[PDB]
Amino acid sequence: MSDLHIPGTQSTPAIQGDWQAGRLSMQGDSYPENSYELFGQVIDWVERFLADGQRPLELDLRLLYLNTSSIKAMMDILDLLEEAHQGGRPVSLRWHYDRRNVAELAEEFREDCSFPFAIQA
Repeated sequence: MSDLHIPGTQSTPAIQGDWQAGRLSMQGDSYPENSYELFGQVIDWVERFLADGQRPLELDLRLLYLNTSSIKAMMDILDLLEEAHQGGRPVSLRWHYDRRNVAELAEEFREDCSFPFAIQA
């Protein structure tokens, strides 16, 4: 029932799981030593949201740099959305990027998802 609220730092992104709205948001860089210490709780929150109802879940991402381990973590998150989508769950995603920076990783992630995935400049 509670929200997920991880304050951002230099090396880890600010993360907001809004439970009432069904929004999961992430902002900043991710290069922690231990990505699953950071992301495990985010993965559980998504599972709990998905187990609970039929309510839509949307991701709104403003991520910049992602280390190897955080890529694997994000894909584990995408996999849960994919599997929920396959079962008829409304899931959507928006990947925001500044174009003075082309968004090749996001396209690689988009290629692995059947649900709506927008890459926005």
